[PDB]
Parts: sequence; structure tokens; C-alpha cells
Amino acid sequence: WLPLEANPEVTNQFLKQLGLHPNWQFVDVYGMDPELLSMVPRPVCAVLLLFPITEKYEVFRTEEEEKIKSQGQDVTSSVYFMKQTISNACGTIGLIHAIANNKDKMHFESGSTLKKFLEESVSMSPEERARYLENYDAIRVLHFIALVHVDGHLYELDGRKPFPINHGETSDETLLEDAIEVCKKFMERDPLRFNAIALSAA
Ligand SMILES: Cc1c(O)c(C)c2c(c1O)C(=O)C[C@@H](c1ccc(O)cc1)O2
Repeated sequence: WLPLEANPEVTNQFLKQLGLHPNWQFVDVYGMDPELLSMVPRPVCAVLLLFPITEKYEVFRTEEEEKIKSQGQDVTSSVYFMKQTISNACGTIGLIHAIANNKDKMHFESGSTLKKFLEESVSMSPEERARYLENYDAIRVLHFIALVHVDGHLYELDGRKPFPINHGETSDETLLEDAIEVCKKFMERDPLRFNAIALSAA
């Protein structure tokens, strides 16, 4: 599985292995301050956020799950969501969430293994996607989540949760800034360090 660190060079090597043309490359997001965001090449189509699992995460996510089940949320049918059943798989799952939800922006090489995996898993349930990932030997190389734009909304994709989380309106053009605002919200949940990479045009 992808190592549990925010490392663009390793993640881009993985993208190449998986058969993606390198006109999208991960970059570091050096921090949330606007002059740091300006160093991220645009467009951006995904942000991966790395953070440690804490007791606060477990308590908050339980509250959030109850809230969403009670109020409902909009998760459009186009969102690709894969459950996590193996801890150390969260980096690889993050990468899959980033590519699956941006498939039409991507250029896949002929025998691309990730292209194959995506075509075969587009109609699977999140649970089936987890099982297939476990089976799929060609995908072989403290928590990661993905932030993407789908159909006008900003989705958080965390395979430890039961579903995507809708964080409000966004667009392809404003995804980086809107994702960073969601990261600021996340960090308010715990009285840490910011560690993120962005999938950027190259
Ligand atoms: C339920 C829930 C989450 O879903 C997420 C993403 C969280 C938290 C949480 O409770 C936190 O409490 C800490 C947090 C975090 C994010 C960025 C960072 O640099 C350091 C910490 O992220």
C-alpha cells in the first residue's frame, strides 16, 4: 500500500505504475495561508489530507453519522466511494478516490491497471469495491482522506465512514480554496500540523 506520508514523488511514481499519463501530478500544499495556496499549480482536481486518528475523531464521526442519518444529505450517484477494510490501505484508497472521481479529466495508458480497476468497479457497492481492492494484486506498490468536486458539491471521501460527506457547493475552479476551508473546519474539531497534497495540472 502507499506509505502513510504526504510524499508527492512516491505518489506520482505510483500513478505512473498504475498507467496514468503524467499531465496530473501531486504537489505538496505547503500550508493553508493564501500565499502558500498560490504556489499550487492550477487546475487542482483533488486534495488528500493526512492526519492522526484520535479519540476526538471517533467521537465526532459518531455524532456526524447520527446527524446525517437524521437530516439526510445529497450524495449524487456519480460519486465513487470505496469503504476501507484494511488500515494501511488508506493512502491507496485516497489515490483511488482522487482518480475515480475525476476519471474524465484523466488520460490512461493502454494497459493501465487502474483504468481496468475503475471500469470494473464503477457499478460496485462501496463494500464490494473494498473487497475487490483486497483481491486486485496489480494495485500493489496516520490516516488519509480525499476532497473532490462532483456535480457542484464538495465531497469528503473517508473510507472509515459509512458514506461520502457533502460539505457544500464548490466548482472545479474553486476546489483548492474550498477544500482548504473544509480543512480549517476539520482542524477546529481538535484543540496540530497541516499535511496535504494536491492533484494539480502538470
Ligand atoms: C471526524 C473528524 C474528521 O473527519 C477529520 C478529517 C478530522 C477530525 C475529526 O474529528 C479531527 O478532529 C482532526 C482533524 C485534522 C485535520 C487536519 C489536520 O492537519 C489535523 C487534524 O481532522
